[PDB]
Amino acid sequence: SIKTPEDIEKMRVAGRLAAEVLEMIEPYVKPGVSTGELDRICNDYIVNEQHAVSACLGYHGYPKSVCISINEVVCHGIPDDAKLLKDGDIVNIDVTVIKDGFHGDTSKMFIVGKPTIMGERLCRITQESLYLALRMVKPGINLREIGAAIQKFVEAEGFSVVREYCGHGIGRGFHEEPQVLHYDSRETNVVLKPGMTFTIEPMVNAGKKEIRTMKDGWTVKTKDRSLSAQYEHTIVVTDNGCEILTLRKDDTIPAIISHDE
Ligand SMILES: CCc1ccsc1-c1ccc(O)c(O)c1
Ligand SMILES: [Mn+2]
Ligand SMILES: [Mn+2]
Repeated sequence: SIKTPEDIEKMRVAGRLAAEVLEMIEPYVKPGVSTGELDRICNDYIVNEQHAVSACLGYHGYPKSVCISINEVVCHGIPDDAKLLKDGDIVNIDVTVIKDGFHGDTSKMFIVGKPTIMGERLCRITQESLYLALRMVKPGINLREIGAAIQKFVEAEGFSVVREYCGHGIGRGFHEEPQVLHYDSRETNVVLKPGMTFTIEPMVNAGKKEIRTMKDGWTVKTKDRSLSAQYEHTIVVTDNGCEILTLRKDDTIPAIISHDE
């Protein structure tokens, strides 16, 4: 629950490595590349260069090192050597690294080639829904307020939030308490405290919120075939706000968010 300064430092390291996988893979995300190849590149980098390990491989039996979800695929897309990226594709790459016992959990959207109207819009709105949630994190606030704020913002755009999946406490365990819902729920009642580490990872559907799992047991798609986007950051709650542990160079939000004067 409450991380020690030394545990937080390990989180900073693990968080940076996860972020750097996403920075590293960027130039490869182009038309013609396979999702299977992107997965190999990520894994080779995590293992051989970061001297770390993917938390995703073998987790609940997951066959790959990273999750790669395209378009109407909501989450848990399986990297496949035959799956080639096309122009106009929106693509999420979700990475979780373990280094020195601690987890770093992050994802971003890439748009392949020329962005379509919906693609640009959904990805922009999804990141912003994460950003506004990030700006709310500080001691004393309830997670319900944060969930409600994401949902309100997303829905005001005419989009929907996926219910089945949520952010989560993170540390030595991939998934720890608390659950971080991206919508208002009567069972959410968690007051944020300094030292808490968790993820915020809104999945946003252009259309309806309902999802469907494929016959592979893994691939989750929107039920109405609409586009779906996701961004994720791992954070630590500080005394006066939060620090984003998985911040990248392409992030347009500061690493340290303070509400003190
Ligand atoms: C793909 C690994 C996996 C299996 C069941 S849930 C899950 C997963 C994937 C990405 C995440 O960010 C996460 O918190 C969990
Ligand atoms: Mn993730
Ligand atoms: Mn996660």
